[PDB]
Amino acid sequence: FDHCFKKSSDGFLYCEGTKVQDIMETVEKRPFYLYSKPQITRNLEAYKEALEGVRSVIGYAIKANNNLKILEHLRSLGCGAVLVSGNELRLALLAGFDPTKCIFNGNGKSLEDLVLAAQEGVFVNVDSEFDLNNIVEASRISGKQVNVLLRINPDVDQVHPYVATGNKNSKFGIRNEKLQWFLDEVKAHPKELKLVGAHCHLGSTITKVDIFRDAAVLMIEYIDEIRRQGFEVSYLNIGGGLGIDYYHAGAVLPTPMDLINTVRELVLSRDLNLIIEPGRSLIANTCCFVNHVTGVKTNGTKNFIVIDGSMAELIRPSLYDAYQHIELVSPTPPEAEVTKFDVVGPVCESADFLGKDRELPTPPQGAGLVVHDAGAYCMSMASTYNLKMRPPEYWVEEDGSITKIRHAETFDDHLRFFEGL
Amino acid sequence: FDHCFKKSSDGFLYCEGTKVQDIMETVEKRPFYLYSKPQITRNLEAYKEALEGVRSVIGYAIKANNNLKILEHLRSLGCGAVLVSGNELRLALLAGFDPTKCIFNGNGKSLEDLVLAAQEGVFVNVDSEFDLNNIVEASRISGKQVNVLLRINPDVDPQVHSKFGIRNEKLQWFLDEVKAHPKELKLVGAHCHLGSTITKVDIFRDAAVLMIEYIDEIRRQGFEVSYLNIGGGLGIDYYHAGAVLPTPMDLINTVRELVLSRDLNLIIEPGRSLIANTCCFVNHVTGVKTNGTKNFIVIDGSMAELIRPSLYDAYQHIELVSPTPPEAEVTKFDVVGPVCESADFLGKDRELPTPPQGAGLVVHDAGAYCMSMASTYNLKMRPPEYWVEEDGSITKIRHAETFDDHLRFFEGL
Ligand SMILES: Cc1ncc(COP(=O)(O)O)c(C[NH2+]CCCC[C@H](N)C(=O)O)c1O
Repeated sequence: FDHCFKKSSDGFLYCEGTKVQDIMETVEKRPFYLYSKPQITRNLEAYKEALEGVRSVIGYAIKANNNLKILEHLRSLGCGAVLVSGNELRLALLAGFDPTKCIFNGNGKSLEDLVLAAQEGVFVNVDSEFDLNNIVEASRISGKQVNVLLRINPDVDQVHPYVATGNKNSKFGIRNEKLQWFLDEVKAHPKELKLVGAHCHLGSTITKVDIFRDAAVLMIEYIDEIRRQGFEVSYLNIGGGLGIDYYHAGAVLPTPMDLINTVRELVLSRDLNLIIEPGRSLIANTCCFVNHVTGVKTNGTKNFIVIDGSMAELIRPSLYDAYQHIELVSPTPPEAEVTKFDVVGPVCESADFLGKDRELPTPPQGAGLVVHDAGAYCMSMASTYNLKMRPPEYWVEEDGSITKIRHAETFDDHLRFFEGL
Repeated sequence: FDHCFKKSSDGFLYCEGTKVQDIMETVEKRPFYLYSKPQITRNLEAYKEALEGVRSVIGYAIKANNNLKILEHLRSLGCGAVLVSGNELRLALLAGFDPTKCIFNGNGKSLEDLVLAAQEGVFVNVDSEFDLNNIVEASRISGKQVNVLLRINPDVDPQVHSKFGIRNEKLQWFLDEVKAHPKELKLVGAHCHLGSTITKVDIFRDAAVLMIEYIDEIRRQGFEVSYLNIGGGLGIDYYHAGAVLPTPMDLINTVRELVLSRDLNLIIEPGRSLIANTCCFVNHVTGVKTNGTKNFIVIDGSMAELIRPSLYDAYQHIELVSPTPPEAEVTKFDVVGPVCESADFLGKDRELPTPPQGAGLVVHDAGAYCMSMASTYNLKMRPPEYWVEEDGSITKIRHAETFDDHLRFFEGL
């Protein structure tokens, strides 16, 4: 297993060379998210090495994790920013992203947000007829021409239905039979639009690189037709959606190299800039959600590890029936009875669980427990549900040092919303 | 059909005689949750009326909605508070709630939260052996006796695996463990939780009948038991199909005479039934698109402000706020937000007229487990909250979250 979070022979969990027990003891006894900064570097360098010889933008999907320190680090390594909202663009500019490496996607881009997009000069995809009319009005208000990409549905349908974005009947991209309508409209707005490319995103947790190859071939047919109607196209955006190993049992998964190798010769043969939009595959595997065990109990013949963390800070398992690996931070006295636990949070409800049916040694009270691979769509999807206030974030750097990269939310951060009313 | 949000003859949606269209013009052009403060009042008065002549606590789940102004209004009317965390307890005390009308539930009550619970004189429902030991240690740290209730398990489990019952083997152990800790624990009653949505009043009656036999035996064994906490909500008509639903009167009519015969104080938990149908999530239509077989109304609101339909497969009624132009196509729509995954939907297969851009659209019955679960996914910052008063006036009960709120987490880091 290649992974930044490793259980020594001793039975201690480490993040790089630092013992998680040790960090747990130097921080507030409430849940926290812990990152390896080095694993962030390693994840980008795999894509950068994969894209050698291809003119390319690596678009970090900011939706996956919006920690300002993490954006600042990805941006220093030459990363681009993919953006689904105006606040995401705003954060991308404070992080110091180059606007000509930013791409603004979405199926409901507001006029106020398209105006910011236009004045800053970012790429803007085109998802619908109403989107186009909005991007046109945005250009008028901003007085800047807008580099657009047609987001096109390739009609390519094997992934959780809540993260399937390329399929027939998703809310994403234009109709295929209506491509000509978009090309005619763009040519009718030479002041306001400059068509520079085609965009697709197929979904998330994809583990089958064939679907990227089959997609890229359909996208090159459309770029070839667009080029022949006299449009100057520089860019193909195949998006993100590359999966990672959530199961921690040595599974061999498609690398960034495997993914680029499927479209390398087709892209090079058309002298296209490739835009990739990885979120999960850049950030997910760099991070544990660190909990304390509260107690252990039994309803009839299921068994329960009750932890301080919950669906408030980490909703992915409940929301998608997703597996994230669970294991203890410190070694157990070996007279404990290894049996099958459901791992649940302090909220009394059936959706408040972080994993089901997990063979583990019975933990003592106050024992560290982690959920692995919680760098993506975990903190970013977090609520204050049951007033479990959002956790702090720490990372481990090259030198073995521990730095807080996000203040913990307090109960006072809830009262701020009612001051003076 | 009967509701605080009604379409009139003029084809406009009203909230206690105020047009939602005129409210939308007063507030910022972004999604917002809108409540009828009077429907909150009616819903509570219905329980209060059903509980008259019965010693009782109407226990409101702060879990379902933790707006301070709404907590203070429910407290002003004699409402109790059901708590699942330290912070919810801190907030019940701020909102002026009576600690003799607070109960603290949960499978993971931290030691530190129980200390606060013990200092403040709130009831504690006991979940497990590790919960009891936690409670005793909370007593020794606080220096305060903790009033506790023991679990009773009814017949509800659809799964199928001393003088009580085959499903209540451990209760005697719990009584003896409580008797062994007199300075630290005082048993004051018995709790149990039924299905999330009670449809049949008979399931309440039967749970009550069972727990009264247990409390009789608990009283025979030398304990001073005063309280019966039967947690369970009545159903909400989420389809506005005008269905058959039992009223609070019908429910409490089933236990009234047995509870009076024993002089028990009945703690009911109607949190959902109290706030759910008082509230609309109000949106602006961004635009209408189509992909193959499906049509979409795209709104400004999202799974970031309202995850319930995505997370629980949940139907909530949707309709436009104002009349449509005559030419507008009536046709099936999914209603979706702008967040970049297919989980971001508020409703599916909804026969609506085709809204113009900027048109008001509501998701109904967004009172419970909606704002309380809001996130900042896609940095969609959390919406402000408004209510209509008795007089028809519009008052803000929560400030909108701003981007600088996200930025404050990184200050000096
Ligand atoms: C247009 C667009 N580009 C890139 C991405 C990033 O995808 P990934 O992180 O590389 O997989 C997206 C993302 N979209 C939706 C996926 C939701 C995931 C869900 N919260 C989960 O399973 O946790 C995109 O839309």
